[PDB]
Parts: sequence; C-alpha cells; structure tokens
Amino acid sequence: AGITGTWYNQLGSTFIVTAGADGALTGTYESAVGNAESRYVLTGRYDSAPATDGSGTALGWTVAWKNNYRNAHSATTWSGQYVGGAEARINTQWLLTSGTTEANAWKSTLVGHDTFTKVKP
Amino acid sequence: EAGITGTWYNQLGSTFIVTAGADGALTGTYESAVGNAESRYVLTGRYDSAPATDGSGTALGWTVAWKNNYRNAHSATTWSGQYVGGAEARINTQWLLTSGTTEANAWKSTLVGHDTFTKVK
Amino acid sequence: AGITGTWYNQLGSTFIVTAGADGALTGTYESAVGNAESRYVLTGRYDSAPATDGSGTALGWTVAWKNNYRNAHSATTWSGQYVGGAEARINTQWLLTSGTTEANAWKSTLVGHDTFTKVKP
Amino acid sequence: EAGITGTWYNQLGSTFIVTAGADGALTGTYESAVGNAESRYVLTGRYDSAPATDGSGTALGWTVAWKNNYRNAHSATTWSGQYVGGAEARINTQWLLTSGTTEANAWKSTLVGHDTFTKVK
Ligand SMILES: NC(=O)c1coc(CN(Cc2ccc3c(c2)OCO3)C(=O)c2coc(CN(Cc3ccc4c(c3)OCO4)C(=O)c3coc(CCl)n3)n2)n1
Ligand SMILES: NC(=O)c1coc(CN(Cc2ccc3c(c2)OCO3)C(=O)c2coc(CN(Cc3ccc4c(c3)OCO4)C(=O)c3coc(CCl)n3)n2)n1
Ligand SMILES: CCCCCCCCC(=O)CCCO
Ligand SMILES: CCCCCCCCC(=O)CCCO
Repeated sequence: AGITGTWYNQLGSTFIVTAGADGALTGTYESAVGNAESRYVLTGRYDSAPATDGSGTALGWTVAWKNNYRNAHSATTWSGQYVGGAEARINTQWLLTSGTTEANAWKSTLVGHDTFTKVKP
Repeated sequence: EAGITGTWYNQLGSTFIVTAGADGALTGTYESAVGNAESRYVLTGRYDSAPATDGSGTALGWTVAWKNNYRNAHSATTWSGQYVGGAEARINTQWLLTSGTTEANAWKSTLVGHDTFTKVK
Repeated sequence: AGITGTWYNQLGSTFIVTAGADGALTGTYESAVGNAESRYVLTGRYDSAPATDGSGTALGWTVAWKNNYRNAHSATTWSGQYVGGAEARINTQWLLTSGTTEANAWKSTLVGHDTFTKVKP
Repeated sequence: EAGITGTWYNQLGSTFIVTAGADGALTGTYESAVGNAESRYVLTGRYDSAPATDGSGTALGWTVAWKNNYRNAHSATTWSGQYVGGAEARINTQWLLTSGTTEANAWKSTLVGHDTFTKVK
C-alpha cells in the first residue's frame, strides 16, 4: 500500500494524506466526527527513497491549529517513521507549541507520542 | 507574513530560507551545518497566520526530510516553535530528528534538541 | 497495591522499585534476564499525596548507565505518571543524554516513551 | 564529584543545590523561579561517576516531585543532561514536566524544555 491514505489514532483523530513521489506530504488533520470546524491543513515531508534493509520510512508533518472557524494560536509537529506491511503503522513523537508571552515561554511546548494505523476505530 | 519571511540562521550555523504564505503555509529550503547533510533541502510547514496581538509569539512548525539530489540520511527533522517579532526577530524552537530504523532499534530512533534562529536583516 | 513493586516494559526491561512514604523512589533497573552486568541503580521522586479527583500520580526517575561492569557514559530520565487499579501502569516519556564533546552536543539526547506494568512478559 | 557539587542557577533564576556522591548519587534541593512552586523541594538523581577523560561532558539526570510542606502541584520534572567542566562550568539540560492527569487529558500531561545551569563560584 503506502503512506497515502486515511490514518487514525486511538484518541479521536483522523488524518488524510497524500504522499507525493518526491517527498511531499499534504493533507487534512481532523476529529473522528470530521466536521468542518475540526479540519486543519497538514503539510510535511517524508523520505521518498528509504533504505532497503527493513528500516522504517522517516517522515514529519505540521498542523497549525487555525482554520476558518477556530484559532488555538498553536502548532503541532509529528516526527516519526512509517512501517509498511499488513498492518501499516506510523509511529510518532510530537511537539505542540503555543504562542506565548516571554513570561510563559518556558511552558510553551507539550511533548507526546502517537501511533496511527489505517484501521477505523 | 513579512515577519517570518526571510533568511534565518541558527546557533550551529545552519541556514533556513522561508516564505510565509497568506494561507498559513511555510515553504523554503534548509541547509544544515550538522549531521548527515549537504547542500539545500526542501522544507514545508505551517504557521498561525492570525496570531494574537498581545505580545505573544506566533506558533509555527516545519519539517525537513534529509533527502535531496546529493544525499539521503533516511531521517527527518521537525521544528516546533514560535516566532517572536520586533527589532531582534527570533524563532525559538524544539526539534525532533527521527531516523528510519528496524523495529529492534526503534526505541533509539529519535533525537531531541533546541535551536534559536536569528533573522538576517 | 501501589508504585512499590516489580515493573516491566514490552522491550526487555525490568525495574524493581520502593516508593517511600514521603516521595522517594529507590531501586534497580535491569534487563529481562536480570544478570548482574545489566543491573543499574535507579533513584527518583513521586507525588506522595496525589489529587483525589481520579488523576494519575506524577513521578520521575534517573538511571546513569554505569555499574561495576560497564559504563555507557550516559543517563536516562523517565518522567510520567502512575495510574492505579486492576492493571496498574506507569506511562512515561524519557530522555537519554550521552556525555559528548561540544561538537556532538547537538545530537546528545534521545527521546522516547515507554509504558510499564507489573505483568511479567 | 567536586565539579558537580555546589550551587547552580538556571536562565530563569531557579536555584539547584547538589552534592555528587562517590557512588554516582545526586542529592540536594531545588527552588523554581517558575511554575506552581514555592520554597525548596527535594531532588535526587544520578551521574556518571567515572566519565570519559576526552573532553566529553559527564552525563547526569535528576528529578523533582513538586510537593513540599508548603505546596503540591501534582507534577514532577526530570532534567537529563551533561555537566561540562572547566573555568566556565555548566550543566546543559533538557527537561520533562509531567502533571498527574485524568486518562482523557493524558495526551497533554507533559511539557518539554531546556535549561542551562551555571555554577556559582
Ligand atoms: N478541535 C479543534 O478544532 C482543535 C483546534 O486545535 C486543536 C488541537 N487539538 C488536537 C490535537 C490532535 C493531535 C495532537 C495534538 C492536538 O497535539 C498533539 O497531537 C486539541 O486541542 C485536542 C483536544 O483533545 C485532543 C485529543 N484528541 C482527540 C481530538 C479532539 C478534537 C480534535 C482532534 C482530536 O483533531 C482536531 O480536533 C487526540 O486525538 C489527541 C491529542 O493528542 C494526541 C496525540 Cl497523543 N491525540 N486534542 N483541536
Ligand atoms: N545492557 C546494559 O548493560 C546497558 C548499559 O546501558 C544501557 C542502556 N540501555 C538500556 C535502556 C533501557 C531503557 C531505556 C533506555 C536505555 O533509555 C530509554 O529507556 C541500552 O543501551 C539498550 C539497548 O537496547 C535497549 C532496549 N531495551 C531492552 C534492554 C536491553 C538491555 C538492558 C536493558 C533493556 O536494561 C538494561 O540492560 C529496552 O528495554 C528499552 C530501551 O528503551 C526503552 C524505552 Cl522505549 N526500552 N536498551 N544498557
Ligand atoms: C546523525 C546524522 C543525521 C542528521 C541529518 C541532518 C539533521 C540536522 C538536524 O536535525 C539538526 C538539528 C539541529 O539544528
Ligand atoms: C504549571 C505549573 C507547574 C510547575 C511546577 C514547577 C515546575 C518548574 C519546572 O519544571 C521548571 C522547568 C524550567 O526550569
């Protein structure tokens, strides 16, 4: 199959992505219900010629949490790897930075991890 | 927009050339002074195109997959941070560098760090 | 039950910890086989009076990877929360810093996540 | 040993008083200039007691659970980093601040950042 497709986490997120031949990732990141107000633009990059030794495919993407409905003044980046096969998976670590004053900059960034599969919950 | 658009350097001597689009897109090229990297790489990301007008920074993020026509490190870095405008413009970030690995080495796939970018002119 | 006990991850780690009444965490971190050469001292802290609203118990600990047999010139810290109940769990994020030269300091720190339970694999 | 032992301050004005034991223990107190914190808190950690003698830093880590006799923030911070000796002694760290949360808010339990500690005298 491949990176292109509809992916889901176990917490209520869905993202739809196209992986371009030369490394582009473009798509939408949304809630499980998928209403317009919860949909945000996603853009990133992936290694379009991964190693031929069984290693995963490195990738990353960003979502700024602003759309035509809402603005959280924040952005998340996910850095991870795609692993193909019967149950394709994208394993990531992420950073969510909020726009803050200088006084609050020390606590501007959340960190976490998330795994996505193409299985709809 | 104009605030983010331009040439930036980090504390290691890396170069980031970016254009901030009216729709929240970040596009440009990145040249790393460190790691398994040579020449320029494509970058893509997102920023908050309508930040708060309260002295808060502008949230943003971008990705570089470390493949270009000259080298392939089978890895990708995401930078998550905020742009702080004014006379002394800076982009303060935290980053995640993920390498494609086998499943047994996935626990040690990701490096974390922090870069401060200073705007040229 | 509680934090005190023998915990395991899904990758071949085991740790034995005592949680003191006033917040101390003290124990041993080792491989699944548990031979002397893979055993390292663990020390940390936990919140000894967690919130009474269903929230997890915050904690953290460190292992420096030096014992009487080996020295990797590195140290890992785990930051997370303990969640009690029938299948007690400790959910963590971790940072593994290696001692490096100044030239390699940018790539000194790995990041990851791990979950532990009291179930022996 | 003597290199690490002493009083340190970070870029935010926080105070770290530590004793490095011959067995690799770090013990002391921490006073934070930021966050839900007041007065001194116990800290415990570990360091590499036999670092490489090649100009590399000394790996270390420590934890503070944000409970003392005056306040309880139901959170814990771990710092992972390296001590760089000489006339200009520094401890360069990355940290993870985890708060106890309900399961629904666990995704946003952990903040990440970086602190530089400078040794007094
Ligand atoms: N609803 C908006 O309009 C909007 C505007 O801004 C944001 C930012 N967010 C989404 C978000 C997803 C993923 C991330 C992130 C942030 O940062 C880190 O990764 C949240 O405030 C949020 C609140 O509750 C959760 C939890 N959840 C379910 C969910 C609810 C609403 C969503 C949504 C997902 O997608 C858009 O809408 C996750 O799936 C979850 C959170 O984090 C992880 C990985 Cl561990 N999974 N998220 N939402
Ligand atoms: N063997 C030593 O004598 C010695 C000296 O120094 C170290 C450092 N290590 C252990 C380690 C555990 C846990 C961590 C860590 C590092 O940093 C982050 O968390 C590794 O080099 C390592 C190599 O392979 C793995 C994977 N694995 C199995 C394992 C093998 C040997 C062990 C061991 C565990 O325990 C001691 O011995 C994990 O369980 C694993 C790694 O990471 C995660 C969380 Cl995702 N799980 N680890 N080993
Ligand atoms: C170990 C070699 C792989 C690295 C390829 C280039 C990555 C550069 C990077 O992420 C820099 C982060 C600090 O600015
Ligand atoms: C939001 C309030 C909770 C914080 C309690 C104190 C934490 C201090 C901390 O980790 C500082 C990290 C930067 O030096």
